[PDB]
Amino acid sequence: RTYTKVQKTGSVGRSIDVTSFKDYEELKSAIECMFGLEGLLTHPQSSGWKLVYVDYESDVLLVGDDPWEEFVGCVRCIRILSPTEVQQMSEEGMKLLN
Amino acid sequence: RTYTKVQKTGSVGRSIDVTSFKDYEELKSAIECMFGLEGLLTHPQSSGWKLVYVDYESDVLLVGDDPWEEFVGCVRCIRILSPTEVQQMSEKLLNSAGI
Repeated sequence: RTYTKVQKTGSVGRSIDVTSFKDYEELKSAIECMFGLEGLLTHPQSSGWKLVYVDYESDVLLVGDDPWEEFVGCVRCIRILSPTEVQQMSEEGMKLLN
Repeated sequence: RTYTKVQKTGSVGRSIDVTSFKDYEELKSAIECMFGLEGLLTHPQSSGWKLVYVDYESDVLLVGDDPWEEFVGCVRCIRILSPTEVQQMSEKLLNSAGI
C-alpha cells in the first residue's frame, strides 16, 4: 500500500498519494473539496474541525505541525474530525481513565 | 524525526520544535496554549498536573529538573499528565513479575 487513506465518519473514504501534493495548503484544500468541507480544515481560529493523522507509532497527531518531508514519511492514514468527534475523543479518554 | 510530540490522553497530539524555545517557562506556556491548560503546568503545586517527558534512554522524567541545554538534546517526547493519570501510574506489574 503506497496510498494513504482519508476518512470522515458517515462518508465513503478515499486514498491519496500524499507526496503528490507538495505542501499542507494543497493537501488540506484537496481534502476539503473531496468531502465538501470548504474552509473548515483551513481556518483554526473559526472552525472546530480537525484534520488529523495516525503515524508509524500509532499516534493521532494534527496535520500541519511537522516539516512536510518528515510528515510524508510518518503518515499512515488521515482522518477528518468534526467538533462533535473531538469531544467524543475527550470523553473516551475519560472512559479509559475510569 | 526533528520535532518533539506533545501528548494528552483524549486529545489530538502535537509536534513542537523544542529548540525554538529559550527556556522551560516558554516551553510550558506554548504547551498550555496548544491544549488549553493556561496556568496548569506553570504553577503545579495548586494544579497536580505534571508535564513529563521520555528521554533517549526510554526513561519517564519530570520536565524542568535538568539544565535546558541538556534537556533539549535528551527529550524524545513530552506528555501532559492529568491528576487522575498520575494516581493510575502506581497501579500491579511488580506483583505479576513477583508471582
